[PDB]
Amino acid sequence: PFLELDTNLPANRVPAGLEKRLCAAAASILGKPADRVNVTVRPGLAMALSGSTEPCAQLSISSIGVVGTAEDNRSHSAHFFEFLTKELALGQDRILIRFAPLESWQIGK
Amino acid sequence: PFLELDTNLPANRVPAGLEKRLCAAAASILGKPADRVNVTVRPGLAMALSGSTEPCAQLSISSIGVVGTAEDNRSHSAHFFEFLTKELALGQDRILIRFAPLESWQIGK
Amino acid sequence: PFLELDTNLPANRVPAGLEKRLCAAAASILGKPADRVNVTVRPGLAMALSGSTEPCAQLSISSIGVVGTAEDNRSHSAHFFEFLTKELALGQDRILIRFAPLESWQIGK
Repeated sequence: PFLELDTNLPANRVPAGLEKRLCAAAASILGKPADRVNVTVRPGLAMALSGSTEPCAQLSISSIGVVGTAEDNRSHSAHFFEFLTKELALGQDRILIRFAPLESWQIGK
Repeated sequence: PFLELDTNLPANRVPAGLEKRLCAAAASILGKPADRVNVTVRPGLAMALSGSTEPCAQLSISSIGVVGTAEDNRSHSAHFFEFLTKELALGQDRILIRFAPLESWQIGK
Repeated sequence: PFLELDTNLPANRVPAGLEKRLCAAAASILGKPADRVNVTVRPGLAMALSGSTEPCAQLSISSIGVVGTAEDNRSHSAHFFEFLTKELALGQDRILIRFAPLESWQIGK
């Protein structure tokens, strides 16, 4: 799976190594080997979340599989909220997680 | 819905509060409560649009619903072109709007 | 089609004009007119790819068509790996290409 985190927090307020710790958390939360987890963090953006420009973050989670995922995605989301509220010092109401489809992916040889 | 705007305009040429005014415009254009509208602006990127590196912007609009949306999406697109050409001082030919699917989204509690 | 390249390479290590040369390469590789090719490059991000924070890049390729694309997407991916390894001085194992769906897109008038 692929995690993409956009935030309007300034770069200096996003913890160093967030991408490493979020990768490890995702591996544990999603029950996937770390070598199948991808994380991208984009800070310093201009953002409105739920109509408000207060500090916030958007997390996209992309993957090929769709069938039967709704319930597990709710469970996973709750743990990512726990993780991100602590790391980013953001209230859970200022974090939104969305699930997006992929057709395929390939690592280079 | 979720709006994501990438542009190769330098940060200092993207208006302050664009994300707030685009959020309000989206609420009005899409006929959705502002608390369901999300906007992310990513400036200063390196971009080619329709084969050209002149100043440009890409707007992605993501949402769960797909059925019956083609005609309304054309109407909405025209108003977002109006809004963005004024705000960014870009010709409408240098703005591209694309519509992408989501499976679900959740706000934290 | 729409190419979006995220990388944790610093901005000064991403070649100037990468978006122009990647646009031309995509036109040739995909067999599409350059005026239908779009490229966005986002550098300086914090990233983990396949569980590792070593230098890396993610390329997303989005398009409306899905039917019958798996084999051609494998061919195209291999050429984009060739192109990006040279431009970015990254091993092919540090580049991941993913294919995502679009419902529609519109250029402004």
